[PDB]
Amino acid sequence: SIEQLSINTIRTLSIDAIEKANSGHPGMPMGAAPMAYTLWTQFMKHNPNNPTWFNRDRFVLSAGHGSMLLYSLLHLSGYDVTMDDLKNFRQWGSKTPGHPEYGHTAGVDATTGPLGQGIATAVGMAMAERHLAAKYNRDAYNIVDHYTYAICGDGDLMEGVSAEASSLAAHLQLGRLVVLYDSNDISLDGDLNRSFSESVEDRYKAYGWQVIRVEDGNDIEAIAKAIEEAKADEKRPTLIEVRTTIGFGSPNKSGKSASHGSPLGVEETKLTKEAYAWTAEQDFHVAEEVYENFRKTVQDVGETAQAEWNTMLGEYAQAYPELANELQAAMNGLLPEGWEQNLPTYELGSKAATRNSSGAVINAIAESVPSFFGGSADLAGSNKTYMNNEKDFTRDDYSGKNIWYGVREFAMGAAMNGIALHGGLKTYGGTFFVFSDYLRPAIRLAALMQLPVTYVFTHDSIAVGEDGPTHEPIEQLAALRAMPNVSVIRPADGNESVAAWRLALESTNKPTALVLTRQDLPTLEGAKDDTYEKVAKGAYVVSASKKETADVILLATGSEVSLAVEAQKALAVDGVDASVVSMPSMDRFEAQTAEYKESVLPKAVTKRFAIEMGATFGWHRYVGLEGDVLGIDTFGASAPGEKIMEEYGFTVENVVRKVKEML
Amino acid sequence: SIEQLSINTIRTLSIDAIEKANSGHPGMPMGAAPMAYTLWTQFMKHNPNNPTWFNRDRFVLSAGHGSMLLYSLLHLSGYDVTMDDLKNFRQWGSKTPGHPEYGHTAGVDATTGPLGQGIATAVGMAMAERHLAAKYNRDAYNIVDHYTYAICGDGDLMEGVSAEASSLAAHLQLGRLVVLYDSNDISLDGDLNRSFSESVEDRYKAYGWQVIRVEDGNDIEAIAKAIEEAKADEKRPTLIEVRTTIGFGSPNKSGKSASHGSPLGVEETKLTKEAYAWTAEQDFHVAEEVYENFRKTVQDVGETAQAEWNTMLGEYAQAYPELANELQAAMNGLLPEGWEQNLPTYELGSKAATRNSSGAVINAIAESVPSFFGGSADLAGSNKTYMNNEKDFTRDDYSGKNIWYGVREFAMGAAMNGIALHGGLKTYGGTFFVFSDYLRPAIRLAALMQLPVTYVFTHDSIAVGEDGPTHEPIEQLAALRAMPNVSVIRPADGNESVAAWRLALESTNKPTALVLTRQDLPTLEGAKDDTYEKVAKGAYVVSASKKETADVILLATGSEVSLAVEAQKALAVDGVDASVVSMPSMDRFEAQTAEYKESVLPKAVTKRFAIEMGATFGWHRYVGLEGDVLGIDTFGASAPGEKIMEEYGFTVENVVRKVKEML
Ligand SMILES: [Cl-]
Ligand SMILES: [Mg+2]
Ligand SMILES: [Mg+2]
Repeated sequence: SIEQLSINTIRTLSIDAIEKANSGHPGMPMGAAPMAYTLWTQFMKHNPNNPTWFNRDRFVLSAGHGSMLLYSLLHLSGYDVTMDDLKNFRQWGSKTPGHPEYGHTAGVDATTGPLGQGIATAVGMAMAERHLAAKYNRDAYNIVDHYTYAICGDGDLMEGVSAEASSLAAHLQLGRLVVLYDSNDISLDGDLNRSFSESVEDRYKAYGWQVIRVEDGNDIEAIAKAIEEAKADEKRPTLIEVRTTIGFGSPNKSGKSASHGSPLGVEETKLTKEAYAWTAEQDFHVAEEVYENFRKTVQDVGETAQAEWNTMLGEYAQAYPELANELQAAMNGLLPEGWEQNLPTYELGSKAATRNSSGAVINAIAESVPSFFGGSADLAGSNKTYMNNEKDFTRDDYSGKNIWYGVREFAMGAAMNGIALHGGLKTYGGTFFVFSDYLRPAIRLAALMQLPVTYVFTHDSIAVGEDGPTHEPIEQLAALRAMPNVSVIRPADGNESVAAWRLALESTNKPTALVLTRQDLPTLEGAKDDTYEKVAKGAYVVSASKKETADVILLATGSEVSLAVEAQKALAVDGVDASVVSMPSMDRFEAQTAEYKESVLPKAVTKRFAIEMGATFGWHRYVGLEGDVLGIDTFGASAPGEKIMEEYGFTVENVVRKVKEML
Repeated sequence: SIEQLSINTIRTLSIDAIEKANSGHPGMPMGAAPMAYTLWTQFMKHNPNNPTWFNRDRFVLSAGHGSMLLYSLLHLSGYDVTMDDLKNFRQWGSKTPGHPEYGHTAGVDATTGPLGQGIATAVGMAMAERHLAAKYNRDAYNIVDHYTYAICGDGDLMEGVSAEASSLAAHLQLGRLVVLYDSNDISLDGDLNRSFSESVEDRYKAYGWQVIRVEDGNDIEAIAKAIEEAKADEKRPTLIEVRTTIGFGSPNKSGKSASHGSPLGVEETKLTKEAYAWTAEQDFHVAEEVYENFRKTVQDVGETAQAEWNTMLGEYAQAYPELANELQAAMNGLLPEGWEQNLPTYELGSKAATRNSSGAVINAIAESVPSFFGGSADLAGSNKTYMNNEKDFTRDDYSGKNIWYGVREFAMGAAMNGIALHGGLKTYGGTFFVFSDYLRPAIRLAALMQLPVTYVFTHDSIAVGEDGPTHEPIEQLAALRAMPNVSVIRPADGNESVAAWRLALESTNKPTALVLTRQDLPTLEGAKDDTYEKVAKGAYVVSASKKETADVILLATGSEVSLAVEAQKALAVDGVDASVVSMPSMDRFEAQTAEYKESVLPKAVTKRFAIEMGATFGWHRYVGLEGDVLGIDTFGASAPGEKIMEEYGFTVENVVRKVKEML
């Protein structure tokens, strides 16, 4: 009956916070408060005074809309989420935003809301945990050893991304992933049965998960049994279908979707509190006995767990000083001193496809940077992402560094977020640039969360050639350039692409999309010296005009810079004096100083011509009303890459003509 | 037998076309030839001489890299794909591009290539078939009565979109969808089991599909029985797992991912032709009897079938003339005369949220345009997409026009494509604008295929308020505006709204995204008269500068136009004379004459200020180097919408101030 009291406090806090905000989702906090309370207080190892503890159990509220459930538990458990925080649910500047936000609220492990992704993120977190354990754990010292938990709803399990991530998690046999499914026959919009009649249990057994059913979500002893069972089966990831009733306790709107997405309201709140034998007559009431219960079951237990872990760690250090030092540095995102010495250089006269350049870099990194971990969505041979002297990450060897994601772009993107969130690893994921659209929503969460993951997007243009328009990117550059807090770098040759990789690996608070070619690019002279400082500025002058004042500026990126440089000679002959600007990254250029920008794009020179095999959208920021751009505003074609390029106008002859045309 | 010879003509035609192109995917045509031959030859009714026949069985090559298999079949059975076309596989301008392209090659029902989507598009075609039968069907007369077939591979079933579509196809008990699964233990990059170990069969049963397995994929007999078996169970969809060996016949690369996506090579194709007992010495050899075998099994069968169907149609028109007439108009994409007569109007001084505005138009269209069919990804309540005077589309009533997609944005997008492809129906689908990201690859295929589907994207800005940054679009406008052949319309009020919908329904060759507000917008004096004509222009002067040439032009779209027109009056008080341009749609504006454009945005007026709650990316096309934009280049926040709007600078006083600063 104290557990019951605690459960009803969670319920009642949630409801009251939502009444006060006059916004929010009360229904599932009420249905799910029991299973959540049981997991949080009886199974999870976590320290409310140190939410950042490396070996804490991880937790993901995949069903984001139920955020008050998480906020309640955090507050009641002694995390730094106060009563005044709860009373500011969904308000400007809150620590209690409408959906959970990693980095903004103490104890929130991931940002959820977009449905399905929380589960896939958790799958990434569980990958990181076994990978780190294999790398770092030794005799006695189970230094990395924890579980990964999530709570989801019906929506989550309809989304393809959760389907992909579950297939994957089963294949890697991630036995410490445990997902609690709030199964209540209601969706965002009405009865589940309006969209949904599949057998979740049977699908998950088919993947290869353990599934365990709980008939009565209000039965704590049963949920507790299922989790015990979940945790003893280290072989399979486990799903626990917990049968609950949405808005439990609301007489009028319990059974209904009406209870899902808006405050139950003053009269119905009173009635609900009745139904709970909730006598407390002030809102936001929590009994001393309830705090005490959480202090006993969560705070004291996590405290002790953490203290022992720290003692183990100190012993681990003496017994394995260099190993423990490496781990320390990895947990802190520090790259080893001098790691970049390893990297390729491309000599004047060489030719390299930037996907190949990227592969050579990836191999030099795997050798010099112990925290590197990544793979491809089933395109390893085409993306060049494979670490040739590293093992595969598998159910049989969690220490392998090469991940085989299969044809699961979206789950890949979301797992990468989970890998980064965990800490202790630098990750990357490869697919064809044209398929970046498949994982777009995960990129956006990586941007929101400030996660420094790296995407290896190859086959970046119509130069892809025979595969045709469904495989040729056109608008993909603009679609990422417009997104807040993503860096997009499209290197113009081998050396720019080594600098690009350094910038991606060095990132701490934003994802980096590397945009790479299928086809060979000529090593540029203007790029060879101080490439890193050049690429770091985002745009620099790769080939100066003759006078301090150019007749025209050619701007180009990636594979079009070489083109721009030939055009430049061709124009010199005809008495036109061009400078060439290489712009491997618009976002980095934009962050530079008014004085630096002005030194690369002189305001008095209005004659500017951008060249890029992609949408023209975005280029007028640089070329203005009086400049022009050679880009591509239609889809591509199926033909040898160089034939499309010629037909689409990417030839010196055409650039010279279009340029002479506008001055 | 003549079957085996016909089957190996498919094989060799495919091999040699790839040899000659020196590019392509030999592996699957080799392994899948038997199964595809059996389906095409012994089950599908289709008339090579009329690929457009409304009641043919539809076919989707979801595993699009296997295009030579489809092209071989089309040629051999007498569709307008000639031998020379085959000899120009993957060549510039040819009718045989590397992945199938709808509208480019006779008898290709859908564009495929991006994996997984083919299946989800098939699901939509099957949804159209059934809906259309229930609407238009009658006694004796089976006007709409056909099947939907696809062929997919391992990759397709790892993709989340095929999971979502399959779940939904099961829910709807689309009994006339049969997917042939080329199951060969080889994915794109190596052994299937490096990434994949799930039970596909058990998963599909779990959803509610029928799974028939064919143990030996060379057994025409066994495959044929499976298909019969699929066609008497009109209760659920069927998945037939056909076990094949990729690159069957190849000695050094059969069974290996090596046969997947490169030409066999000149001497390895020698050995393979050896293994088929293929003796011909010229390259693209088709023996006379093979042609005839196809003429008997496909052409003759197809013509008789179409003739019989044509007569039944004759009887139908005599027996239900007004109905028959309706069907005819639908199949020809014709909107009824005066359909737009009951279209809502908003009087000066009124208010309307464009999602409600849109809701009103949707209901008015369901009344007056009988080919309408659409729904929401579980957000009918919030998107306002529901037709309140229409029934729901269900396994028990396909006459229902209201579709319930569930939480499956991607599958809904691809299904809509399948619906538009079928013919007979005008579709739309709704979700939060922030989640357009989820169905992006399907929007791209819609743009590619020139399908006039309509997206209802509501909740378009940080005005969404409390739900927070994961739910507040920023970059979604730019991301769509950059893509070729998509129209994007962001109505500035209720009237601009109604016009947008008309332009959308009137579309015939491009998807239209409607970008709609959760919050009320004030009806605009300048938009009130000739709304349709103004919006059709893309951008127009919504309230004039007092004077010949303005001091400044204010550009705005959607919910920002009113802020702009208010800025314009505060600016007037202060001595600055501004005109206000509403741009509901940048793409429509760009298509206007140079002279129309000059009238809205005179090249003389260089002081131009853009205002929009979304990335600033792209605006410089209009405001140039000398102008400015007030937009949002960070993520949003969790707070009342009003409050986020003020904090992010969207107030009269801040607009007036930033304009003065650029004067
Ligand atoms: Cl749900
Ligand atoms: Mg639910
Ligand atoms: Mg395969």
